[PDB]
Amino acid sequence: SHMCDAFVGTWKLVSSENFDDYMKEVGVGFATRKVAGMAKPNMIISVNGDVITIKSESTFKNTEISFILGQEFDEVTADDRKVKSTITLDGGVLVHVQKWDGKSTTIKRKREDDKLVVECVMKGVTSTRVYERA
Ligand SMILES: Cn1c(-c2ccccc2)c([C@H]2CC[C@@H](C(=O)O)CC2)c2ccccc21
Repeated sequence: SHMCDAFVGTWKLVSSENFDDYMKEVGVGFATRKVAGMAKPNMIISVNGDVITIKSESTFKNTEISFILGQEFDEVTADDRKVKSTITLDGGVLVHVQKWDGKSTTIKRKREDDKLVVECVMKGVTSTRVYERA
């Protein structure tokens, strides 16, 4: 269906701003924050029919999620939270909401020029992570 054509590919992290503070707000502990904050992951996005797969590969952790838009799934996050996740496409932005322990955080993925921009928001704390094509 050409769903998510502009997101598909292999992307590498180039910059990460306010990410330690975002992780602190989420509740991530000191040692995980330091090591995860140092990671320079490769994000690999693929689509096969209705199923979207997002992989993240780095020295910190290798993760993989597969999902259908709008259809909740149970995720173990890279920081070891057990969350209920829903990913939707809203006006061309991939919107990932994670719910756990009466808390919520939203991770948005946007295509801007030749970049993929990731915005993570927890209450009033935002972090921006910019990816380029690998
Ligand atoms: C540890 N860590 C990572 C992370 C950090 C490094 C490697 C893997 C996961 C993320 C996300 C992963 C999705 C997205 C991204 O892929 O950049 C934005 C950050 C994240 C979000 C909340 C808390 C801790 C978190």
